[PDB]
Amino acid sequence: NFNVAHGLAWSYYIGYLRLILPELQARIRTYNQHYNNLLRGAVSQRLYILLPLDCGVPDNLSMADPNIRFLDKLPQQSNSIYELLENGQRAGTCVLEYATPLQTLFAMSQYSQAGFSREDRLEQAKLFCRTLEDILADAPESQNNCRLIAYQEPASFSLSQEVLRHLRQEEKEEVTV
Amino acid sequence: NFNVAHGLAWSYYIGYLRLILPELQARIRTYNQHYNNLLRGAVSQRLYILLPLDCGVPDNLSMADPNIRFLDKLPQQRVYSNSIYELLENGQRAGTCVLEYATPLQTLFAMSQYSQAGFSREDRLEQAKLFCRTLEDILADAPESQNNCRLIAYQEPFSLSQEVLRHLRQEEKEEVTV
Ligand SMILES: Nc1nc2c(ncn2[C@@H]2O[C@@H]3COP(=O)(O)O[C@H]4[C@@H](O)[C@H](n5cnc6c(=O)[nH]c(N)nc65)O[C@@H]4COP(=O)(O)O[C@H]3[C@H]2O)c(=O)[nH]1
Ligand SMILES: [Ca+2]
Ligand SMILES: [Ca+2]
Repeated sequence: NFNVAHGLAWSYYIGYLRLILPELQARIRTYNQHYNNLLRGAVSQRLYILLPLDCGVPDNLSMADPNIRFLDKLPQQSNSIYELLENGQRAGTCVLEYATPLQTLFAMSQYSQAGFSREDRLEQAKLFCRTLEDILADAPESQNNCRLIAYQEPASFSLSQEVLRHLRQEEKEEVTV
Repeated sequence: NFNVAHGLAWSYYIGYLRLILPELQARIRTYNQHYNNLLRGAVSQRLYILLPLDCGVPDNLSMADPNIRFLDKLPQQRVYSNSIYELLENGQRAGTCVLEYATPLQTLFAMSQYSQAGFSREDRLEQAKLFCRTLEDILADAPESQNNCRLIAYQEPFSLSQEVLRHLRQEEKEEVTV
């Protein structure tokens, strides 16, 4: 009984993703048309959503990994395009952001009146990802312009490598079928 | 056993109410100085939160009742938008307060119209009441809550102005009574 993640996932979809995802692919499409000659290649058309299961969302992506560098702004019709580095070389680019409702789960774990433990938090974080994936599976503003990147960090970790893996898998899918 | 309302209430508290509420009474007092000098008025001290159980949230308060009349923006001191309204009886100023709908009810209503949710009007109403109860429970133990906010939950069959005025008057009674 009592899972905050249910409502967090539904509200993130209804009050956010549903609104920005269609036309997100249109600002990336437009961007690619306009700027492909400056851009060595293209930006993935999907929004990449980081879901760290520890619920740790920093104010700047590069703080989590120096191999993730801000590249440019996606013009409106806030979203930033990031470059992913391997040995100082650009290995990929994409629109990246953390799933904001994970900050609620973290804030709750530090709020004592909630009776919400770090153990509860991890469990609700996983539940958030599961519920959100289910929602996006049947949504018209499809999964197809959105990808969930859920990861549990150990106790060294490369977030950029984690993202690069999804990018490379996505391109494989695109060209195989 | 699903219960979207649990997350919505915790989310509304954590990501909004606990942020806005600590500074609320100072922003109101500051405004009250000028409101009192200029018009001999006084804005109540608590954030009034409308929780219609039908989850109907207009983009303009007056549309739900023309006796609820927008007066001003409450000045800052993040960037939070709060509106001060005058409440009217027979064209006369009966009261004044910071007033707004609980935004997460819009999520409940949007879900209602989203067929893939399998979320009916019956679920929506049940979840709206749970949202109210859950939010109440949270605010009971919340430090940012003095109380410096008041929940106005109501099922409709109507005067919203009269519903709110009734709370404003009950609040003033308590203030001068104890
Ligand atoms: N990256 C990103 N994520 C976004 C954005 N907008 C919404 N989200 C995400 O979606 C969650 C739910 O948004 P909601 O439906 O508007 O639900 C909101 C809303 O109902 C209410 N709320 C938040 N801010 C305000 C406000 O300034 N005024 C009022 N009246 N309500 C607010 O509190 C609920 C909880 O807010 P959150 O904790 O912030 O949780 C947000 C946030 O995690 C965005 O522009 N960028
Ligand atoms: Ca092919
Ligand atoms: Ca109504």
